Amino acid sequence: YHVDLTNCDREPIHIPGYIQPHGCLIACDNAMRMVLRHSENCGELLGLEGDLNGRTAEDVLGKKLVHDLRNALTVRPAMLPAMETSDGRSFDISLHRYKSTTIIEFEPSGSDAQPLGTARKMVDRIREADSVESLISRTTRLVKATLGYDRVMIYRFQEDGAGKVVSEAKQPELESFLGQYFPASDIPQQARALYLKNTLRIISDASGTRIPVLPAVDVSGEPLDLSYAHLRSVSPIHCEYLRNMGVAASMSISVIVDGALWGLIACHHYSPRVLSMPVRIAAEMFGEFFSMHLQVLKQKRRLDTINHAHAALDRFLRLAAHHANIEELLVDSFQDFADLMPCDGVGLWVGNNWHGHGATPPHDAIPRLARFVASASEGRVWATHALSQAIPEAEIYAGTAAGMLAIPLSQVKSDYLLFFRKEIVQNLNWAGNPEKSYETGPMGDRLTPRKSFAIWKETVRLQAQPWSEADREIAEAARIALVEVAFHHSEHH
Amino acid sequence: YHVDLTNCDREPIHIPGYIQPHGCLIACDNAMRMVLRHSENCGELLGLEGDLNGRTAEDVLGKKLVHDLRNALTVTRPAMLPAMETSDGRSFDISLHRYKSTTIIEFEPSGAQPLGTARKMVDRIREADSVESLISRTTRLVKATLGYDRVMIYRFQEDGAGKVVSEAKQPELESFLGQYFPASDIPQQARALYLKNTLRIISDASGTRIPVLPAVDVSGEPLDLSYAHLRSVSPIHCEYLRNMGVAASMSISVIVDGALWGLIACHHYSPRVLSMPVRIAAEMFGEFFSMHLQVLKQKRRLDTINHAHAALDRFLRLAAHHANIEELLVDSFQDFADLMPCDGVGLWVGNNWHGHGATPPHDAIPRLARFVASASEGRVWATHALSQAIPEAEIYAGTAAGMLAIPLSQVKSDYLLFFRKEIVQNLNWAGNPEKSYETGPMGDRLTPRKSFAIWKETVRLQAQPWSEADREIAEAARIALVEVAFHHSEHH
Ligand SMILES: *C/C=C1/C(=C/C2=NC(=C\c3[nH]c(/C=C4/NC(=O)C(C=C)=C4C)c(C)c3CCC(=O)O)/C(CCC(=O)O)=C2C)NC(=O)[C@H]1C
Ligand SMILES: *C/C=C1/C(=C/C2=NC(=C\c3[nH]c(/C=C4/NC(=O)C(C=C)=C4C)c(C)c3CCC(=O)O)/C(CCC(=O)O)=C2C)NC(=O)[C@H]1C
Repeated sequence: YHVDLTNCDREPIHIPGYIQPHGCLIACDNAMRMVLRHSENCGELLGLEGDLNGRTAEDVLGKKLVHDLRNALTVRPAMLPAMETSDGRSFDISLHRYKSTTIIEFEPSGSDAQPLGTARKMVDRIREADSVESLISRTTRLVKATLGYDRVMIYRFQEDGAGKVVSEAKQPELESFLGQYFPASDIPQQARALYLKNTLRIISDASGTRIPVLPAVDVSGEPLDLSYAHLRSVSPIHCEYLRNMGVAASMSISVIVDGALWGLIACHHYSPRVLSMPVRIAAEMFGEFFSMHLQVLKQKRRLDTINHAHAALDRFLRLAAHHANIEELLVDSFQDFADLMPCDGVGLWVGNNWHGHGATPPHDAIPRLARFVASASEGRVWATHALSQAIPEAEIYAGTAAGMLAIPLSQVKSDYLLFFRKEIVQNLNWAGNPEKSYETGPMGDRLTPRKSFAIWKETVRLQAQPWSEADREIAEAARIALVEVAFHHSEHH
Repeated sequence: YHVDLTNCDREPIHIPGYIQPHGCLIACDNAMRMVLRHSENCGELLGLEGDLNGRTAEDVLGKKLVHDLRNALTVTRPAMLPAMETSDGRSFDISLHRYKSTTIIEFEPSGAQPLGTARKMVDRIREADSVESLISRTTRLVKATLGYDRVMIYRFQEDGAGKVVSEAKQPELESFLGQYFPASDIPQQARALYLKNTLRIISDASGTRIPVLPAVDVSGEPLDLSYAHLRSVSPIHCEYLRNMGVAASMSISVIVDGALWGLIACHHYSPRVLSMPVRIAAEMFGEFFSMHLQVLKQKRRLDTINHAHAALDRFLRLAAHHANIEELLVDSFQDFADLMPCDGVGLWVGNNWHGHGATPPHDAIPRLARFVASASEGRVWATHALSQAIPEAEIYAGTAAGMLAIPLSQVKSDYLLFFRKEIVQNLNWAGNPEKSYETGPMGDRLTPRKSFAIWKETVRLQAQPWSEADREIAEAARIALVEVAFHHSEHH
């Protein structure tokens, strides 16, 4: 098997048959009696002799260590820093069970503070963040300062799966990717699945030598599943991508919001680098708190936007009761509805007359739009972020208005309060350098940030920022309020 | 102050001037240089001699201990320090805080780790996927783990009264499950302290109170013991516990929206106090309980609101195919009882009554409708005390004590009405009415029997209050019905 751009979307990266050289790996049977597999560098690091497969775990590791590892197993992978081996030495061991196999991963110990102490220091620096913007800004600076990586970013996954760089702390000499996007294909489903499963993903050396697991394919033809093994080797594609950037190493912290991958906190370094296990425990704890605090802020934000909308629509209902002419009130008031949700324009289409405000289509194109919604909707809110896919003629004005949300004012007449958004590329706040070129490998320019961003621009060409579930809930509240205004008007007139 | 039944609602329980005998207390100045106050038992427990006041902290505690405590004081809640050294080779569990201008140090003799015990308890409640399940697990779990004779959970009602919503007890004890106590049984100052402190400890309800020397200092100021866990108990509550047979207790406060949702109350029928490490764990457990309770409450609310929308959305689609909207409502009104908790429901349209479940008789509906027309401003009107608004409603208060009214029109006085029974009719009380209690000098007021009777009087002729969630559902329904009438006007 030879990974390339044709088949890399289905690469079995969970069973590479190699590990990274910053530790060694031993795979035992389910009960941890027999050594079934081992990495080739086990002899170097653990100071072991000849061939490990066939020997008992007690023989290889000692009675005392096996006893202790069986205890941690009984009580995600179990993280055991500063374990004492048979010789006069200390090792950071991680331990888990998946499929039938028990995988044991080893790292030379160092001198580290307690994980809980380090995590607690970090968490205390983001508790007082009272908005999502504040939290997202703090975290990249704080993580860079605590972990000591050259760049730290936060990606937020969009509705189509693309990633958006929403925060960045970098070395001053590096180029920026803040406000940049990458398309969904840059992270394949299998990689996303492992980001969802594992909190941390470590890469020590993008140009490092892959240490083989022996055997790669066992007596029965089965490969070793390394899904939860933190020493699992990296795809040649992503390694080439990192090399083209000049990145030698990385660590990701996954952000889990609704049991789903909201994004990543991505730490990159421009020379080989790995954190010790105790600092990785703390990073995992910090990631957990970051995700919870983000979720609280995100709800508070949502609740405040919905309540704002209700308060505005409530005020509008009371004003409207004192008006004999409802069409006139809307002609004067419609632009105030733009305040209810993010939009670049709003307009009123009543009795074949157009009144616009902000970035809208020209008045010639509105009849076509209103006619489409009349056929497409069943008398409730219709919305899209890709007008050209629905109405080919809309491509002409896509720069000014690529998306549309229509609120019906009547089930009899073809009247609408319309909301609009610009082409998403028009609202780019990219802080990067367009003259930054990139080195390439055998795969070519595909594996560079320049070409990734350009591919993303193509994926969203003639499209706007999608209408969120929150926006649609506000739209429904607005429709409902206007039905109420019309009915109370009918009652008294 | 000599507290009694006349004035116990305003008792300054934050400044009793005494502590409980299971530890000793030392009060220092703001910078922890000088000893200003000390409890009378400090000599016994700490092995010190003479009047401790006027001596330096360095003198009384030694140079090392003072240095270590000053470091802890830099680390907003009492610092808990288990297994601390005094240089006799004596271990003490020390709690430490600053409040007002006073540093308070509290000592207990020492005797597993907190994170391990809390961890085991939390794992036993993580998988609860309903408020009912969490509440039921927790009393059994806490009882088994902390070894108390009874564990209860109270949920505070909107009027301040507490309801016993869960219970784990010794089999020979009486049950208080499904019982209520009135707001007056926990005064505002006690509530404020329950909100401020996660744990409240009572080692001995018949134990002798150790005075704090001095109770009133040269300046005339008392010692504020609001965050001191050794703070002594009111004589009123001690008498209350003695009447029950309870000798000791530990409360864990449940905080939901920065507000006292309830307590996890542990009672014991002989003296009892948990060591500091176990109390740390209980505090950690209480924190998780509160968070997990909050997550389940939101899920429960979200599901009820979405259910209501799905029903109302279905009703809108069906109504589009009906030429007669009055007829549709006459056939469908009883289905609206599924939207929110209620004991009855009825339609009042064109001076015609159609009822279902526990409602007032048709005779009384004109009076009720007329009152809502005058009281409301065209939106949802609701009460849980009909007698207070309409005296004549006392006649049918047994059947219908609370009402929620949804206006169907601003021209006509038409309504969809929702009813609830007298709250005493829906009691599910598992206790024994034949269980009597002994009394002290204050009398039978300080007994569970009289408390429950007092609560019954406070809610007489009233129903379960209409919650903010019930009101949101009502507003969704009103709005839905307006849209039905409007779309009906459009095509007819
Ligand atoms: C056909 C397969 C491709 C592919 C596979 C993998 N990508 C993995 C990681 C990865 N890739 C990116 C993409 C980026 N796009 C950018 O524009 C950009 C910077 C400007 C980056 C860094 C990201 C963000 C990630 C993960 C997060 C991170 O490290 O920052 C990956 C997993 C690697 C692993 O095993 O750890 C695989 C496999 N990437 C492709 O582009 C295509 C062709
Ligand atoms: C005029 C003042 C009164 C008063 C004061 C205090 N009550 C405190 C605690 C307390 N009291 C109760 C009431 C109960 N009513 C019951 O029916 C009942 C059993 C079925 C009980 C236990 C409760 C629930 C509590 C909470 C503590 C616990 O559950 O153990 C209190 C604070 C004591 C302290 O310092 O810790 C004060 C002060 N209680 C009265 O009844 C009146 C008259």
